[PDB]
Amino acid sequence: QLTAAQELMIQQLVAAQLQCNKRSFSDQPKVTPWPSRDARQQRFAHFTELAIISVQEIVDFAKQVPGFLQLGREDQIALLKASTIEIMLLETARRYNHETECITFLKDFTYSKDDFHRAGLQVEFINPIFEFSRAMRRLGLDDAEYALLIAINIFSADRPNVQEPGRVEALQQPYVEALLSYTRIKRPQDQLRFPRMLMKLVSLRTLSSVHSEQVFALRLQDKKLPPLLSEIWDV
Ligand SMILES: CC(C)N1C(=O)C(NC2CCN(c3ncc(CC(=O)O)cc3Cl)CC2)=C(c2ccccc2)S1(=O)=O
Ligand SMILES: CC(C)N1C(=O)C(NC2CCN(c3ncc(CC(=O)O)cc3Cl)CC2)=C(c2ccccc2)S1(=O)=O
Ligand SMILES: CC(C)N1C(=O)C(NC2CCN(c3ncc(CC(=O)O)cc3Cl)CC2)=C(c2ccccc2)S1(=O)=O
Repeated sequence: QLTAAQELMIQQLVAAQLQCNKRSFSDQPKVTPWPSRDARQQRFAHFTELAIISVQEIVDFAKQVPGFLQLGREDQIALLKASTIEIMLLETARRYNHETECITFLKDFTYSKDDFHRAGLQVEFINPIFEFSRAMRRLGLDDAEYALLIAINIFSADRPNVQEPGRVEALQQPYVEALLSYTRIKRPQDQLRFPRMLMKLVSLRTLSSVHSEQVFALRLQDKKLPPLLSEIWDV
């Protein structure tokens, strides 16, 4: 029941995500290794360097999402600035292993709740990250669903400083429609899976606020973010 346009959109997004992720994995040897003052700073550096790799992946993917380059440069910046943390959280949830209760980045960097704390994050942010990851795991999302949810997230008309919210909302719609059609085909008996997925976008907005509080807390400790992350996250 997918239309040709929908099938093409989905296959292209999944392929784009795969290709962008292959370029991130090539960057793995760069990151400061995971291990004392030196050790504490090394753990923090490791996490922020993984984040830089993630930001570069997100930018690379966004460029390949149909419609994104039709937006003005200022709106591209506004949307990605707000979306970045939320996409990172989706990608974090995607990498969660329930058996070990650990998250795996770049194939072989695996971290528990306590490792997140040792990297310099607050329990007020870590606990909701892991709750969100558990909730996402329950949905059993496939590559198509993750790709579509990310596209939907990017085209959020209500982000601060968006100049053309009407255009953004119009570009979002086909991805919402595609996800509706896809989920109705994949699980024709589970009608509540689709709304539960969209409710995760609601959770992401809350997590963005919790993340902003985390960023503020680092400022008081003056743990300084690298320039890319500072530009996107610091006030
Ligand atoms: C490399 C990836 C991203 N590329 C593509 O994925 C793909 N799309 C598919 C088009 C139809 N397509 C199909 N999809 C689902 C089904 C569903 C079932 O099995 O019934 C059956 C088929 Cl044939 C195969 C390839 C491409 C393409 C589209 C149009 C013209 C030329 C290439 S591309 O190279 O840009
Ligand atoms: C503010 C500084 C301290 N913060 C951070 O430094 C950071 N680092 C992580 C960013 C996401 N992350 C990723 N790494 C690699 C990839 C690429 C792949 O694994 O293929 C994908 C992801 Cl999501 C791990 C490190 C954060 C974070 C952690 C969990 C969820 C969301 C954000 S934070 O914002 O608290
Ligand atoms: C606030 C200012 C300093 N900030 C920034 O300047 C900027 N850089 C932009 C440069 C790369 N990127 C793009 N540029 C051009 C194009 C257009 C084409 O390629 O033809 C398409 C894209 Cl995605 C978007 C973000 C940011 C950014 C970086 C990564 C992720 C999200 C936001 S920020 O908000 O910290």
